[PDB]
Parts: sequence; C-alpha cells; structure tokens
Amino acid sequence: PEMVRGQVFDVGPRYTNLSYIGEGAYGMVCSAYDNVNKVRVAIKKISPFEHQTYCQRTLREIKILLRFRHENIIGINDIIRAPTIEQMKDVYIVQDLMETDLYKLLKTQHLSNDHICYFLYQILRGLKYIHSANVLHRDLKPSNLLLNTTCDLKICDFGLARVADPDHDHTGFLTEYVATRWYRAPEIMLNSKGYTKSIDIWSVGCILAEMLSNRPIFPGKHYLDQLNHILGILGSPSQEDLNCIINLKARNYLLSLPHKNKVPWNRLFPNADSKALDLLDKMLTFNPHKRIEVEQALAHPYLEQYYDPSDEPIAEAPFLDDLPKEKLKELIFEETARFQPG
Ligand SMILES: COc1cc(F)cc([C@@H](CO)NC(=O)[C@@H](C)N2Cc3ccc(-c4nc(Nc5cnn(C)n5)ncc4Cl)cc3C2=O)c1
Repeated sequence: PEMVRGQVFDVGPRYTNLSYIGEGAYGMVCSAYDNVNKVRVAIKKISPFEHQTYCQRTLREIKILLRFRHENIIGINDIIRAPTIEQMKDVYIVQDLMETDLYKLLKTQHLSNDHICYFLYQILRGLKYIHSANVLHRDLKPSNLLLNTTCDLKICDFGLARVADPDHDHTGFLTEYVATRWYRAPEIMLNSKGYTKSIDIWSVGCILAEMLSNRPIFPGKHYLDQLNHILGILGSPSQEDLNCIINLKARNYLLSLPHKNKVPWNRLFPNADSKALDLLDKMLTFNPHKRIEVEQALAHPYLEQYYDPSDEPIAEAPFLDDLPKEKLKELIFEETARFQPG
C-alpha cells in the first residue's frame, strides 16, 4: 500500500498517485488519481471505531451525504473499507476534489464584493436544500465551505447534523456547545439545544461578516467569552426579546449586564455593500424567532443578481443514535456495503 506521511492508505487498486492535502482530529486527507473516472479525487481516511463520537459523526455524514444530491453540497463518490466487520479498522471516503476552503482562503485573500455575494448565494442555496430536508448542519464555518479554482462552493462535514426538532429546543443556561464557538448563536448559551433552523442562519451571518473583513466577527477567546462578543456588537437585548427567555438563570444574567448600545454595521464594515449589511443584520438577529430564514435570505436585494427559486432546488423528501460504538460500527458497515463489488 502507498504511504502518506506515516499512514497507510489502503485505497488501491482503483486509487493511486496519492498526495497529502491535510490532517486533523478527523484523520488524513489526500488527493488521488481515480483509475476508473480518470480524474483526481479527494480521499479522507477516517479511523473512528475506538470513539463513540467519531462513529456518530462518520455514520451521520455517510447517511446524509449518500441521500443528498445538490451542486452546493459535497458528495460521497465511493467508500473503501475491508470486506468484513472484523477486518474493518478504517473507512476511506472518496469525494470530489476541491482546491481549497474558505478558512484557508480568508487567511490569504481579500474578497471582492462580487466574490462575497457569489459565495453567500451558494452557501444559502445549499442550505435551502439542507433545511428543506428538515436537516440542520449545526457546524457551518469557513473550513466547512469548500471552493474550486472557479469559485464554485460546496458545503462539507455533515457529521454534526441533526433532524430539526423545534418543540424540543428549550434548555437551561450555559448548558450547550452547539457548533464551533465563533459561529454559535447567542441562544445556545442561554436557552437552546440548537435543534432549529435559525442556528444555521446565525452561523451564515458570522461567515458573511468574516468575508467582509477577513476577521471573525465574534472571536470569543473561550466558551464564556462568546456571549460577551455578541452582546458587545448587538447591544442589550430588547424587553420583548428578553421576555422570550423564560428561564430565570438566563434572563437574570442578561438583566445583570450594564446597558450596551448596538455597534452599527456600517462602522464595523465601512467598505461593505449597504445591501450586504442589511442582510447581515437580519441573519445576526438576537431573537432566533425574528431571524431571517434561508428562503427569505435568498430573496434579499443583496442576492438579486443570482436569485432564482426555480434554480434553487429542494430535497425530494424529509430526512436513535444513542448507541454503543460497536453497534455504530455495524451500521457503518451496512451503510457502506453498496460500494463493495456485489
Ligand atoms: C473528530 O472529527 C471527526 C471524526 C470523524 F470520525 C469524522 C469526521 C468527519 C465527519 O464529521 N469530518 C470531516 O471529515 C471534516 C472535518 N472534513 C475534513 C476535510 C478535509 C478535506 C476535505 C476535502 N478537501 C478537498 N480539497 C482541499 C482542501 N484543502 N485543499 C488544499 N484542498 N476536496 C475535497 C474534500 Cl472532501 C473535506 C473534509 C471534511 O469534510 C470528523
């Protein structure tokens, strides 16, 4: 087997001429030439079976990506694993190869307003599909937005996704860790389990702000800092919004804060398009019930050059994993069976 920076990649005979792309807690990702379709693909080696949480992310991603088909959502083209459960130690997920991600891109490149507009369109177009399937991505962030050399955008990593469950969204104060901290909506820290579509809209708002300035808008240095950053810009919630928060610990925390005025978007983003800032405001609304929804956002004047509901497709139909890691391995085995010869 070919070796890539220490690891084996058991992907042959079909996939050859491997080259390192990246590493992380997920595993390792390479490009590789596909000897069938004669195109270079990405392959990620995932080794989840000792960790229930890794098994959950792997199963969720596989189940979701196999069902979804959309231009702005990364696919799974093939999955390589051992022929038996006993011999299966790794799962390789083969996906379309992309040049970079928005996190890498924002570290190095100034985006024109036209690029910002086009990227936000593709994010929302993809999200319209995801939400139309009653699915929440729940970890939207620049590193989960893949880009090719012509700036086509694809959402990736569906391992943290859930089916939407808005009647069971309420929880207590400083409970929850939904999303990656900088992209996590205020209600997560206050009273929300992140089981509504408005969680994803918040993250998109944070992405938009970051495209405007190449700097995260709410860079909390740790968990507790995150609400400080958000309220620092948005200001004190209104009486109406506060009254929606019935949990006393959360309400009284907010009431204990000194009055803070809203920092106007045009001062944080003096070079930004005024329409972009109007949409940004509506995505970064404190009250999730008042927050713009994905189809309204697509309809916003900022995106008028692209908006076309007939070309913004929805899923054909809507889409208990409190299970031990051994059971999750079986379900991963069954879910990947269709890519074996048989
Ligand atoms: C503890 O964490 C995890 C444990 C798990 F058991 C499983 C996971 C899974 C599911 O939750 N999560 C991921 O696999 C996420 C984290 N990533 C990483 C990743 C890297 C590259 C590409 C990629 N990259 C490119 N091109 C590219 C990138 N950079 N360059 C210069 N080129 N093309 C095509 C592709 Cl699929 C996609 C992804 C992706 O989805 C996480």
